[PDB]
Amino acid sequence: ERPTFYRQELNKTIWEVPERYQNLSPVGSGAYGSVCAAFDTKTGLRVAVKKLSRPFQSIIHAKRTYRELRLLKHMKHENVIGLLDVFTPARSLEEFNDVYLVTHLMGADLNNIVKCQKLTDDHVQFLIYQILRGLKYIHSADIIHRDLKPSNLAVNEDCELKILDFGLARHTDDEMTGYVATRWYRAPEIMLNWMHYNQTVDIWSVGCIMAELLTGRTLFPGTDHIDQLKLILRLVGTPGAELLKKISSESARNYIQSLTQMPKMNFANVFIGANPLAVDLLEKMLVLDSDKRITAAQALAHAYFAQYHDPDDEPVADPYDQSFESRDLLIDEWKSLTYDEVISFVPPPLD
Ligand SMILES: O=C(Nc1ccc2[nH]ccc2c1)c1cc(F)cc(N2CCOCC2)c1
Repeated sequence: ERPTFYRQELNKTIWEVPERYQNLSPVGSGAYGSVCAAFDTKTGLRVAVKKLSRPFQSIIHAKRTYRELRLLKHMKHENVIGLLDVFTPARSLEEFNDVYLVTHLMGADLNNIVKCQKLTDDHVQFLIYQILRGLKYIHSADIIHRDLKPSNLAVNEDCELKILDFGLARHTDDEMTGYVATRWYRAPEIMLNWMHYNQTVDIWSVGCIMAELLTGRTLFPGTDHIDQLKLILRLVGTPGAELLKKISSESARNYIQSLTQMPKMNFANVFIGANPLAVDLLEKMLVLDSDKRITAAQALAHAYFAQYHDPDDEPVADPYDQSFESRDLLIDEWKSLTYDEVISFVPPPLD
């Protein structure tokens, strides 16, 4: 029942994988892992194999590893990354030190789509529809992406889309600093730590992405946190008393009140020539008060998507138990939980 593994050194890294995976070829690497393209001879699929780097070197790392495996095993939706396989060459918990994750080989992301091709309004409709379809699904499980951006959206030749999270980087203060795409899609409340955030942080991101699909340009390309906030407030207007109240931070609240008050702009005069239905949806997503933003489920029933909307084919997720997130365990306990999840993995059906 345990497959045969073979060894191979690729870019100073040892890969021990089941024989089914052939033609391994380095594709990427970072702080959390190294990635190879391969051909899965069992399924006929081109796949990406990610070897996690030092998955159990600290408590934080071990919990992270467990978290990713739990999320990936849970997500089963056409518009979200699916786990094809997970394995370890280890024959026992005692020798368990490496975890490999397998998924469909991406190809293009939305970033190279928007930069390299012309998108009609029909393409924008279809692409955003699919992001929202996936978000309805993850949000139904109380899973928040928090880092939706074009580089995290995979798109095939037929314009079919999946949501993933590549973040092999640790998301430090420095990488959020300056003129960086890493921050341009982030909701203002998380960018500035205004308050406890909710799942409509992801809807803000969708609005930023949709705007960029329509114009071909970044909506809020700030040169730093403050410059970006000024771009935002210029479009959407400065907050009123009602939203200010909700900003828990006192200093953050005092800074906002130092700003000259600005009204919401006319979106038809920003997104010149866009479908009026697209403009209306943008106005409902790019709302400063996260309590008042449209949700994924509400947006799927918006008239902009009339061509694609099918309420019998917009499924929700099975319940996802996240109690582990509030739990403090030792490295070896997180490691043993992870090992159990590796061993118990069951592959999805073929077709
Ligand atoms: O995409 C992810 N992992 C990933 C990336 C590239 C890979 N190559 C081979 C395996 C592999 C795994 C990923 C990880 C997560 F922790 C959460 C989410 N989700 C996505 C859906 O929204 C919630 C966050 C996606």
